[PDB]
Amino acid sequence: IFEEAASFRSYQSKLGRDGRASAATATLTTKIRIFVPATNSPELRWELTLFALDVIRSPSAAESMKVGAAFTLISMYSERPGALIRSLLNDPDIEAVIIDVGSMVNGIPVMERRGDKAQEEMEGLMRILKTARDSSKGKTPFVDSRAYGLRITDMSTLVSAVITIEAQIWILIAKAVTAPDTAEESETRRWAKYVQQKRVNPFFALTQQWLTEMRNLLSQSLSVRKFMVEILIEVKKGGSAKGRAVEIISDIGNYVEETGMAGFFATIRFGLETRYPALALNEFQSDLNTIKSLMLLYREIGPRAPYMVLLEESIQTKFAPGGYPLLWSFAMGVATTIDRSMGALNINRGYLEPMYFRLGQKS
Amino acid sequence: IFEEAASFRSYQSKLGRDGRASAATATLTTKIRIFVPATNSPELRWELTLFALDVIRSPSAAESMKVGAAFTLISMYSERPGALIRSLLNDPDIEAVIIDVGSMVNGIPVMERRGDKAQEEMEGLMRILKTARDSSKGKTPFVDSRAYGLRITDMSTLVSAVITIEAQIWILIAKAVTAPDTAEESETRRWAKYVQQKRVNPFFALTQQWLTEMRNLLSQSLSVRKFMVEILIEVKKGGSAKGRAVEIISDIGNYVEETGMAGFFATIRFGLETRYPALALNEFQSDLNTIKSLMLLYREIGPRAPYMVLLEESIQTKFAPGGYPLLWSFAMGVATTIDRSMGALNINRGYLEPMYFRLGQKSARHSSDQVAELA
Amino acid sequence: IFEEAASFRSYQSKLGRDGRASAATATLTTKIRIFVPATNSPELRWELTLFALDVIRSPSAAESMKVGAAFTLISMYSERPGALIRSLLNDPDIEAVIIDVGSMVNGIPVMKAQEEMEGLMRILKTARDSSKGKTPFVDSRAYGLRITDMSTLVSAVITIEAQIWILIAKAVTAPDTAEESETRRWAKYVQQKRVNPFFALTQQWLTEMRNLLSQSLSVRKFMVEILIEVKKGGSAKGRAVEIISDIGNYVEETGMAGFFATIRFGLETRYPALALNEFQSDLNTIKSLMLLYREIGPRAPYMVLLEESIQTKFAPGGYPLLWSFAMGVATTIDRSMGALNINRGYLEPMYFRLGQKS
Amino acid sequence: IFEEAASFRSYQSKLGRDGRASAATATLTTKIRIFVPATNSPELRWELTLFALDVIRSPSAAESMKVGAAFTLISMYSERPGALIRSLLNDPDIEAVIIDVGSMVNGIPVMERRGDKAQEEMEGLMRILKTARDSSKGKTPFVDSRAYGLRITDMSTLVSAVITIEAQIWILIAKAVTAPDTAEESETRRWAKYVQQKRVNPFFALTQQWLTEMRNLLSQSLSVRKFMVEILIEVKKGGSAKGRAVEIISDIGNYVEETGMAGFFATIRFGLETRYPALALNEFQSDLNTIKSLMLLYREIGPRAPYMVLLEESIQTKFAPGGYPLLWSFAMGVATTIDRSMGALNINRGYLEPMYFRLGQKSARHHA
Repeated sequence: IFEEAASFRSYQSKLGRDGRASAATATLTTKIRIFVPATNSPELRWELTLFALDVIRSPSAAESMKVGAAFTLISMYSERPGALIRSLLNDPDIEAVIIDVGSMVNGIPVMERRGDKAQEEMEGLMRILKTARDSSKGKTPFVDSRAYGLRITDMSTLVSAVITIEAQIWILIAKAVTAPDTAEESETRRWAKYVQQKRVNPFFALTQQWLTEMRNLLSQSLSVRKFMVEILIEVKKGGSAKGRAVEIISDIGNYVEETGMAGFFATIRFGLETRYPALALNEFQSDLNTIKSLMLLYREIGPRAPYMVLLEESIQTKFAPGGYPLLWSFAMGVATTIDRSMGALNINRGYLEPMYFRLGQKS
Repeated sequence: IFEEAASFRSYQSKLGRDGRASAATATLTTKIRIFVPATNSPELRWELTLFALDVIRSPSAAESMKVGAAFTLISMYSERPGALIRSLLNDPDIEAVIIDVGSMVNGIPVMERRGDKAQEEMEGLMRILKTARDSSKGKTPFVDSRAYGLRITDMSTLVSAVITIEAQIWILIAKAVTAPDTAEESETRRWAKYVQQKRVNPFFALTQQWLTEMRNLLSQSLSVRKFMVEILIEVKKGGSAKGRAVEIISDIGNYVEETGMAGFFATIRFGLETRYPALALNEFQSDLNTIKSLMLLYREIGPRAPYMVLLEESIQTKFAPGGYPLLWSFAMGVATTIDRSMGALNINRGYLEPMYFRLGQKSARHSSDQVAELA
Repeated sequence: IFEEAASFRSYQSKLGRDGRASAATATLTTKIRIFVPATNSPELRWELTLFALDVIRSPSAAESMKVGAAFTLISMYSERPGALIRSLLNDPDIEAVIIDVGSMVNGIPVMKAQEEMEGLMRILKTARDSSKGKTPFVDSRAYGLRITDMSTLVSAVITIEAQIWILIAKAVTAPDTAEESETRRWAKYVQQKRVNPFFALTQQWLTEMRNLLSQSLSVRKFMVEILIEVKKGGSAKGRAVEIISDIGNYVEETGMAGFFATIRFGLETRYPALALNEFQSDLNTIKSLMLLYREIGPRAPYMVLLEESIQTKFAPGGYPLLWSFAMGVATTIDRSMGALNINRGYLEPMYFRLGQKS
Repeated sequence: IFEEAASFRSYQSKLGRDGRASAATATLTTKIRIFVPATNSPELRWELTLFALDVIRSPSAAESMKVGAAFTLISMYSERPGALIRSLLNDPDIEAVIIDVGSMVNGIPVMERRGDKAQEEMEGLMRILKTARDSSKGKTPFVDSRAYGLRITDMSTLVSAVITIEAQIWILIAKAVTAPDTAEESETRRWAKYVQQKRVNPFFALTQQWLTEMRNLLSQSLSVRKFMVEILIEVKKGGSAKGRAVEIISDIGNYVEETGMAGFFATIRFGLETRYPALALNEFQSDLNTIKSLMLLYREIGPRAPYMVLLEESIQTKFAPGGYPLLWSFAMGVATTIDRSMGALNINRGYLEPMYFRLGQKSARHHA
C-alpha cells in the first residue's frame, strides 16, 4: 500500500540507469603528446623531471602541450614509462601519442630526429623554456637553488627525489577539484606528515610557484584529472605489496577518499549512525526513505565510489547533499555541535533549513 | 467486493494502452536541411559553429532552416556529426536531409554541394547572415567580442569552445518547454555552477541576446525538443565512460530529470512519503487509490519517464496533478509549510482545494516528544 | 593394434594448435596514410579517383604511399569511404592514418601543408612526365572527363574497382602469365554490361598495379579481408558489391591448387588403383588434412593470398603417391586440366603412369 | 574413409556462406526520380503513359531520367501506382524520389502540382519531349498512327491500352538480359500468342522502335531489372486474386522462370534424369558429387532461384554449367542427339569434353 510508494521512489531513482549508450555519442578525440623516459637511468630521470617542471612553469606553452607535460611528470613513477601510461590511461576524450626520448640532450624540451620542420619545433621549445625562466623571474623547480642544478646519477637519490616531487603532485589532488584556492593549509598539513615520517627527501622541496602552476593545471583540465584518478584507483587495488612510490600515493589516498562527497558521508556519520531522539521525528520520515534509496544507489554505482567528485561523474550530481535537505540540515546541526573538528567545513548552502538545523543543535 | 472497484479503476487506466497504432495516423513529414561537420578539422568546425550561431540569430530565415541550424549546433559533440544525427534522431514529424558540410570555406554560409543549380542559395545564406548582423545591431554570438572574431586553429581550443556553446544549449532545455519566460534566474544559476567547477571555458561565453533567441527556438519548435530529448535519453544510458563533452550533457541531465512533472513528484515526496498521521483520514481513500494507479501507470510508460512533459508525451495529461485534487491540495498544504525551498512553486490552480490545503497546513505545524515541542 | 598409430598421427596434427601467442612477438606497427572519401558530391569522388589512379601511375611514389593509394582505390564503393577502411581493416602489422580530403579539388593533390601540396604537385608532374602522357584509361577522353553526376560516377567507380579486382585473382599465385585470365574475366563483365566501357583501364596501369599487388603483402591482406567480408552475408549487394562478389567466385580456392587437385582428381575419381596397399599412408595423410582444413576455418578459401603458414600443411606435395596418380588421371581425362605444371620433385613416375594407365 | 572427402567437398561449398555483412559494404546510393500517375482519372493516366513512353523514346535524355521513366511505365498496373513501386522496390543501390503527378495538366511534360523550385524543370522536360519527337522523326509509341493520337477519356479503353503496352515491356525481360541480340524471333513469337489468345488489345500495338529502345534500357541497367525481378517474384506467388493485368504478368512468367540457369537445368534434364548406361562409368564420379553439392546449394539459395541470371547474383557463378565439364559435355551430347528442338542453343564453349561429346552422342543415338 504505502510500501508501493517507497518502492516506486526507488524504482524511479534506478530507472534507465541500465543499458549501453550508442557509439555515435563518442566525443571528438583530442591528440595529446606525452614525452616519456626512454631507458632505466637516474641520469635521464632527474634531467627529464627538471625539463617537465619547467614545461609546466612555461607561460609560452599551449594547454594541450601543458597537459602532456604534466602526464610526463606524473608517469616518472613507472619501471617502464610507456607501458605505465598506455596501461592505466583509460579516458576516451584524449588519444595519446607517446614519444620515447633518446637521452634528450636538446635542452628543456626533447631532441627531434623527424627532420627539418622539427628544427622550428625545437626552437618553439627553446622559446617556451626561456619564457618560463624569464616570466618566473629565475625561480627554478625547487625552493632551494642547489636542487635546480642537481643532475643526480644513481637510483637511490633518483627515487628519493622523484617520490618527493610526485608526493607534491599527489598532495594537490586532495583539493584541486574541491577547493582549488584555500588549498595551502591542507597541502602543507599533508607535507608535514610525509617529512616527519621520513618518507620524502626535503632537499628536493618544490617551489610554491611551481606547485600553484600544477594545482591550476589540475583544476582546469579534466583530461589530466582522469589520468590521475585512473592511477590513484589502480595503485589502491591489492594483489601486491607497494614500496616507496606507490606507498606515498596510497598514503595520500587516505585523505583523498570520499573527497567532494562531504554531505553524503556527514549525514551517515552524524545524525544517522548517531541515532538521536530526532530519529523519532515523523516529519523527517521521508528523508529516511531518501537516504535508503541513496545508499542502495551508491552500491549500484560501484567501483569509482570513493572518487566520484574527482572524476566529475554525472551520477554524482544525484548523490549531492541538498538532494536530501531536511536530514542534512539536522545532521549538520548535530555534527557542528558535537564534533570540534566539524563546522570549519563551509555548509552555507541554500538547502539548509534553520528550523531543522536548530533542532539538530537543540538535540 | 470493494476490491473489484479498485481493480476496475486500474483496468480503465490501462485499457487501450495496448496494441500497435494503424499507419494511417502518420502525420505529413516535414523536410528539414541539416548542414553538419564534414571533416575533423578545427578551422571548419569553429567557422561552422559561428555560421550556425548566426543562422539562429538571423531575422529573415525560415523556421525550417532554424530547426536544422539548431540540430547542427547540438551535434558538434560527435566525431562524425552526420552519424550522430542519423543514429539518435527518431521522431516522425521531421525527415532530415543531412548536407555534409563541404569545407564551406566559401564565406559565411555553406559551400554549394556540387555547384548549385541556383547560386541564389549561397546568396540566400548571405542575406540570412547580413540580416542577422544588422537586426542584432552588430552583437556577435559571444559576449566578449574578440571571441566572435577568433579563428580556431587547434583541437584544444575547438573542444574548449564547442563544450562551452553546447553547455549553453543544454542550460536552456531545463526551462525551454516548462517555463519559457522567467527562465533567466535558473539558467544563470546553472551557468554559475559549470564555470565555478571550471568544467566549461568562460572565454567562450555566449550573449544573452543569442541565448534568448535559442531559448525561443526551443519553445516554438517541437521537432527540436524531440531530438534534444532523444539525445538526453541516449547519453543517460550507462555501459560507457564519459569525458568532458558527454559529461556536461549528462551533468545537465541531473537537473533536467522529472522536469515539467513537478506536481506529480511533489505529491509523492510531500504528503505521501511524509505519511503524516492525517493521511489516515477517510476522505483520502479514493485519492490514495488514484495515486497507486498513477504510480503503476508511470512504471508502464517506462523509458521516456524522465522527460515526459518536455516530449509533449500524451500520457502526461493523465499523470498531471489535478488528477488527484484532494491528495494534491493536502500534499501542497504540507509541502509549503514544511519545506523552506518549496512555496516558490506557483500553486494558483483550480484543482487546489482551499479548505483541504488549510488542513494540510494545519496538519504540518501542529518517548519524550519534548524535542518536537521545543522545535 | 593399428589404432594407436592412427591416433598418434592425429595427435601430432593437433599438437601445439592450441594456446594464444605472447604479445612480445608482435612486429613493429607500420604507419600508412589512406586519403579517404570526403562526402556525397560526384565532383570530389571523381577527382579523388583520378588522384588515386595517378598515385599508382607515379614512378616516384614510395611503397607506403602506394599501399595507401590501393586502399583508396578499393574503398571508392562506399557510402562512407573512411568508415569502410577503418571498420574492415583488421591487420597486425599496420596502423592506418585516414584523412578524408575536403577541398580535394584544389589542384592535383588532395586538400606546413603548403609543402605537402607541392610534394603532391611533384608526384603528379613526375607521374605525367615519366609516363610520356599515357593516361590511366585505354581511351584518353576518360582521363579528362570531369564527371558531375551520381550516375556517371557510379558507372565509373564500379569500372575502376572491377579493374583492381581483376588483378587479385592472379596477383599472389602467378603475377606474370596473368593477361589471358584477366582479359577472360573482363570480357564477361563488359559483354554483360555490368561495367561501363568508357572507363576501361590501360594495360600499362594494370601491369604496374598487378606487380604492386604481388610484391606487397600488407595491401593484399586488406584486399582479401574485404573480398571475404563482402562475399558472405544475408544482405542485398548493389551493382558495385555484386561485381566484387562475382569476382570472388574466381578468387576462392586460388593458390590452394594442390589440396583441391587431389580432391577433384584421384579422390573423387575413386580409380580402382585406390584399393592398393601402398596408398594407406597417403589416405591417413588426407584424413589428417581434411580435419586440419576444418580447423583453419573462416579464411580457408584464401589461405594462399594470406601467405598463411598452415597453407604448407595443406599443400598437395604432402600426399605424393595419391597426387602423382591424381595428375596421371587428371591430365589423361580432362582436356583443360594438366596444363598446370605438376613437375615437382614429389612426382612418382610409376604412380603418374599408373594414373594414366587407370 | 572416402566418405570424409565427399563430406569435405560439401563443407567447402557451404563454408562461410552464413553470417551478416558489415554495413561498410554499402555502395554509394543513387537518387532516381519516378514520376507516378496521381489518381484514377483516364485523362491523366493516358497522357502520363504517352509522356513516359516518350521519356524512354528520347535520344537526348540521361540514364537517370530514363530509368525513372521505365519505372513509371511498368508501375501503370497499380490502383495506387506510387504505393506499388515504393512498397515492392527493395534494392540498395537506388534511393527513390516518387513524385505524384498533378493531373499532367501542364502540356507535353508532367506538370509540377505544387510548383517547381526552378521554373526550368518544366522546360528541361519540354526540351526532353521535343528532342524525343524530333530525334525519332515523328514516330509515336504505337505502330498504327491513330493510337499515337488517342487522348483517352474512359477506363475500358485505358486498361485495354495499358495492359497492351505493359505486356509488350514484359515480353522483352525474358531475353533482354540473357541475349539482347537474337532476341526478336522469340519476343515476336510470345507477342503473337498473347494477341491471338485475346489477352491484349492489338489496336494499341507498340512499335519495334519503342521496343528496341526499351530492350536496350533493360540490357544496360541493373537497377531496372532489380525492380522488374522484384515484381516478377511477387506476382509468381499464389494466394491472391488476379485481374487481366496480373494475369498477363504471370503468363510472361512461364517463359521467364529458370532463364539464364540453362546449364544447371540442362545437365539435370539431359544426362542426369536421362540415366544412360554410361552414367555408371568411374570417370563421372567427381561430376556426380558436383551436381549433388549443386542441388543442395540451389535449395539454400532459395526464393530468388528462378531468376538468378537476371539478378546477376554472385551464387550463379558456382551454378555456371562450366563447373561440371565431363557430365556437361556428355549431357549436351545426349541432349542434342535425342531432342530435335534442342541444339539450336549455341553451345560453343571451350568447356566441352570431347570424350563425353562423342560418348553422349554415341550413347543417345547409336546404342539402341
